[PDB]
Amino acid sequence: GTILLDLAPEDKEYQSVEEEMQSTIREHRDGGNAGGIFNRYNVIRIQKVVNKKLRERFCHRQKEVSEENHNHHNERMLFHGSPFINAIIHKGFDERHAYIGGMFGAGIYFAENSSKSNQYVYGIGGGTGCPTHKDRSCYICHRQMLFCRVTLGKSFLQFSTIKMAHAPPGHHSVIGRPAYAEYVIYRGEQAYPEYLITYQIMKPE
Ligand SMILES: Cc1cccc2c(=O)[nH]c(-c3ccc(CN4CCC(N(C)C)CC4)cc3)cc12
Ligand SMILES: [Zn+2]
Repeated sequence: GTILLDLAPEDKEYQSVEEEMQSTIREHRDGGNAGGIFNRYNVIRIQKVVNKKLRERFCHRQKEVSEENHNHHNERMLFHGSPFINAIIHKGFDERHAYIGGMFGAGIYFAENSSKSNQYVYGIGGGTGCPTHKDRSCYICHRQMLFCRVTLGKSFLQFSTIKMAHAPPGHHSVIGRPAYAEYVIYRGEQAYPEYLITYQIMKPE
């Protein structure tokens, strides 16, 4: 069982999570075709995810990664947008659902920028938009994304669009660069869905 703990907007933990969410919005070449047209979000609530078994898989895998990377797990807080968010908070990240069409191959993707993860809340290319109004730029429906603990360990920095089924020897993750940085992991137990964020994209005035 998963427990969702509501963080209060007065909490420094909440202020930190939203600040990171708001401050990392940037412009995309698709002119917001996938995620929608916005300059800001409207944060409805932020919740801490608590699952005893998913923390066991994650903490077990950190120990393994640090032994292979000189007592350093190189953990980063990264965004994740998925049409599978409900299955992640209950059963965890699963590499059997890796993004086949990814630039850096069949792995699990994470963004530094909330704007990039927002383009995947409804699927690849914004899917067919929100389930109610079939709108990729819907300002009514409450969207969701995760702010995750990601054990990167030894990252392999990639620049070319080279499809990899697994990380290169000695490495635990792949960082791809050219408009923004993409973080790829090949093991589901290398991310923990720390925060579940419920928000809306805002129609500019
Ligand atoms: C590219 C990228 C960069 C940075 C951040 C992100 C991010 O937040 N999410 C994703 C993302 C998430 C979920 C899905 C949907 N899956 C794909 C696999 C699929 N197959 C096996 C049938 C089933 C639906 C596709 C992409 C990509 C991404
Ligand atoms: Zn809608």
